[PDB]
Amino acid sequence: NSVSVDLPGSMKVLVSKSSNADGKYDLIATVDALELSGTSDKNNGSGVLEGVKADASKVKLTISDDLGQTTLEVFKSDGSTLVSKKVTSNGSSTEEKFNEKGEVSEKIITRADGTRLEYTGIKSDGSGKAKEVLKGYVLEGTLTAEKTTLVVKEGTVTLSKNISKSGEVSVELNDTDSSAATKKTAAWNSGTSTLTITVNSKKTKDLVFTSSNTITVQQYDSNGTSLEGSAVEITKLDEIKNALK
Repeated sequence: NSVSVDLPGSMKVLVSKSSNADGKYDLIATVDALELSGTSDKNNGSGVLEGVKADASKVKLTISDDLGQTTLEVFKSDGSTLVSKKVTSNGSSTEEKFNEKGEVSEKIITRADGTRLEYTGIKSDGSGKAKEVLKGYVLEGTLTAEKTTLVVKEGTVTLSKNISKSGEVSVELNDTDSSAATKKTAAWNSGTSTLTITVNSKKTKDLVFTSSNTITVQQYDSNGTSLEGSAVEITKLDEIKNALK
């Protein structure tokens, strides 16, 4: 006898239609094969639900007061050793795995558009390996405490896409080419999230890193001043490499 409330993270809670003698609301949810249950001071679906798997593993679902965030935790049978945690809100999900001593070892962030950041072998200094999964291609790189750095190399050029803890993007380019005729340099404009590449004192192309997690490339005219045509949305890693030739 309930009202169903849809929740972040592809879950559903049933909140009792009315409250008990203590004024509390019963909550029921199903996750995988498990019915979780709980009680709440609120009537909207928020609160905490708990369940025990057939093997005695402990699961807890916490729904924020405004329904904007859910946290799904899987524990061992003691209910204290965390195995997995999945937090979903504002259109993204973060799924973590934890080591036997309690610390995050793996993290997957799925953005509202389905692109992902996959972090593997996270260490105590906050370092690890990083992958950005975009529409059509994947960027590989490293994680540190300060940033995620995705790297594409072509010839003597290294392009580095840096993502802050907040998710702020900046991009840099370095070329080890000693020839001034051919060495690439680049300037970053954070206003438009645009890296402008220059060769031999003329601009050659703009690489835009969109708030929509895509990359576009636009060429300059021979004059090195006017952009010509229109920006091309990259759909394969080979196109990024081409932009760095």
